[PDB]
Amino acid sequence: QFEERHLKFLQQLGKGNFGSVEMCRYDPLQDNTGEVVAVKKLQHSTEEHLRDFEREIEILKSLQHDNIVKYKGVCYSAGRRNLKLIMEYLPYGSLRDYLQKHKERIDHIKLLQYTSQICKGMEYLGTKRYIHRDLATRNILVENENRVKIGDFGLTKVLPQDKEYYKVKEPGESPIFWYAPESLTESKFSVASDVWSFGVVLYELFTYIEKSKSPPAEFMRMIGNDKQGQMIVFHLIELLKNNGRLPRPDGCPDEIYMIMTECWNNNVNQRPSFRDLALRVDQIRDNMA
Ligand SMILES: CCS(=O)(=O)N1CC(CC#N)(n2cc(-c3ncnc4[nH]ccc34)cn2)C1
Repeated sequence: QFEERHLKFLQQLGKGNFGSVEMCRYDPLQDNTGEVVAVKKLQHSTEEHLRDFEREIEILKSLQHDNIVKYKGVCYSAGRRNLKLIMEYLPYGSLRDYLQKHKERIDHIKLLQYTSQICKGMEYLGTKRYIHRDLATRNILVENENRVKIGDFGLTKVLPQDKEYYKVKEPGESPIFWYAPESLTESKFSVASDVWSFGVVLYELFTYIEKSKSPPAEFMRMIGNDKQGQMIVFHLIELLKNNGRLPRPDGCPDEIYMIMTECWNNNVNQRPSFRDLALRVDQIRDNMA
């Protein structure tokens, strides 16, 4: 539904290997009245990455929720080459950058509002049997000061109809410091591993994205900054197997840290549900108010 000739590039909003997102104006009348949109494209579009991208687009189109970024459409040139995903543009960028840049004005009650919205989005995913696999504040977007949305679904998988986990090992770097132990050891991803990652997101929020307090920084100190290459993963596994954990962030109340530590249960089946997480967070919010 979008013609590429009418997409006007404004700036880059994000870039990894395999993908990037741009701020563009969609201006079919060419009179500078069109709306600004976000445009995701692949960076090294192998056929495998293209099939994954088409599945990612279908997943996002199937999702309709206040805390999930809105699908708008697709754009392609020359037959169907250089597929692009069109999404609503959210003006405050990623929650990671937003929180870092406005930490002095964002209090704990606001952090818990964001936490509750992220839980509701994840519960919605879970009802569709979708496993996100990449939950992190860098993949959460800020629509306004009172509303956040899960913003990227590049790694999201649909569970088989007969199993409660999905096994996958992607070649390349993996956000291992957000991964549940069974995801590190067995490449097993589930609603429960998303819950483990959600605990890491909650940690991130209460660190306010302070430099040396990031999960990678804290875990690398705990295993020794000398560890190199593959040993990193091995040592992380051993650390988590012995119940090594990220510390309580400065100023974090004990009850919030306790939500984190319960998400970080080595026993997959004893981690809370996203509905229970939302319930506990919302009760704490109400107590604070
Ligand atoms: C895999 C690296 S990436 O470039 O594809 N990636 C997605 C990313 C993280 C998230 N979410 N990103 C999205 C935006 C963004 N900003 C403003 N409005 C928006 N609408 C839809 C996306 C969006 C900014 N960064 C950075």
